[PDB]
Amino acid sequence: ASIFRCRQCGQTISRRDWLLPMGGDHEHVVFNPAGMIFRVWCFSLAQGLRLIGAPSGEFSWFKGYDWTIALCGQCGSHLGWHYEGGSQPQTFFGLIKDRLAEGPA
Ligand SMILES: O=C1CC[C@H](N2C(=O)c3ccccc3C2=O)C(=O)N1
Ligand SMILES: [Zn+2]
Repeated sequence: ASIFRCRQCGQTISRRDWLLPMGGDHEHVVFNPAGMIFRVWCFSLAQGLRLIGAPSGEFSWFKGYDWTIALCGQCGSHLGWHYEGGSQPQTFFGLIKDRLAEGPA
């Protein structure tokens, strides 16, 4: 139980070791404007994604941060968001926990 892969395809995405307490917890439960609930795990680092477009501050769940959609770079599944433009840290990834699979390295 050390690496996180895309649930839909198996692409390598992140690692347990890279979880990031933001505001004291790596886990944040949030809703978007369409009411969808997301159980977001914050990671300092991730790979295997494709970050789409340019950042936006609109509706940001994390104060001082702008976001880009993060798709699985292999299959296109929406795995979460990349956050930037903030402070301590400047950047991080917020990934949707139930869209990843955890397993051995
Ligand atoms: O921090 C974030 C990331 C993006 C997220 N978001 C969405 O999930 C979404 C769906 C549809 C229209 C607009 C949005 C939006 O801003 C959101 O609500 N906040
Ligand atoms: Zn995938």
